[PDB]
Amino acid sequence: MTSPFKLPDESPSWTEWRLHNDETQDNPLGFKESWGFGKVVFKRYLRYDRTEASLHRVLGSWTGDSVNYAASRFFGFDQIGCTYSIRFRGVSITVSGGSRTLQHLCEMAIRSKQELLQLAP
Amino acid sequence: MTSPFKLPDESPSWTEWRLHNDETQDNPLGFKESWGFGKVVFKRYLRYDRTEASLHRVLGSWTGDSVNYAASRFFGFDQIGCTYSIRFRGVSITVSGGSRTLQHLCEMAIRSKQELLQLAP
RNA sequence: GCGGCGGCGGCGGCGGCGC
RNA sequence: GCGGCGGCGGCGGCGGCGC
Repeated sequence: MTSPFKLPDESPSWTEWRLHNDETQDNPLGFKESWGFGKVVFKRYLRYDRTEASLHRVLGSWTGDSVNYAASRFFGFDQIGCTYSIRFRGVSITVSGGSRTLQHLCEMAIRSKQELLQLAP
Repeated sequence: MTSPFKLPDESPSWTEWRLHNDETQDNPLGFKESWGFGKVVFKRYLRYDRTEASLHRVLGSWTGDSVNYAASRFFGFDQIGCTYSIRFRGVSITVSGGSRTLQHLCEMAIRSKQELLQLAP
C-alpha cells in the first residue's frame, strides 16, 4: 500500500527503549502518529528532541499532498472515515472526519501536531 | 453532578434546526463539545457565528479551573481517563489522557477549540 | 518500544429507525 | 438538533500476558 508518510518509521527496539529508560512520557525518544483511511491504518514512531531542527524534520513526515495521494486509493462514491492521531507525553489528539473534508482534516492535523510537540514542559 | 461548563446548553429544538436548514456543516447554528471523566460525560451545543464577539463568548464555556473542579469529584488513588471532544463543520478533535495529565489536556483542548472555530472557511 | 488479552468509556465512517 | 439500532475502524483509562 502507498503510505501517507515521507519519513520511515523509527520505532526503538526493546533494548534501546530500556537503555533510554535507565538513563532518564516527558523526555521520551519521540512521538507516535498515525493516519487511518476506512479500515487501513499507517503508523510512525519518530524521534523528537524538542529542538527547532528536530521539529522542522518531524513536521516533514507528511503533507496534505502525501495524505491525499495515499487516501485517494481508498475513495469512491461513498464517503469513508479519515483519522489522524498523535500522542506525546501522555496526551493523545485525534482529528477525524469524512473524506470529503480531508483538506480541513489535514489543516487541523498539522496544527494539532505542531502545538502538541511544542507543549510547554 | 457539578459540570465543567460555565454556560448552559443551547441545543436547538428539531423545529429550529429545520428552519435553519431551510434558510441556509459549514454554516451550522453552532458546535458541539464535551468533557468526559471516567464514565461520566458532560455535553454542550453552543451557538457560534464566527465573529470575534461570539468566539470570545464560547471560549468562556470552560476553563482549566472549571474543568479541574468538575473532574476532581471523580479522582482517587488510581488514574482515570479524561477526554475533551469538539466538533464543527465536519471535523472532530478529541484530546485525551489520564487525569494526572489534566492540566496539559486542558491546554491542548483550549488551543484545539480556538483553532477549529477559526478554521478558514 | 512491539505483539496478544480482558473489562470500561468515548470518537469517526456507513446503513437504518424514532421525535 | 435529540433519542435508539446494526455493522466497521480508531482512541483513552484500568488490569493482565508475551518479546
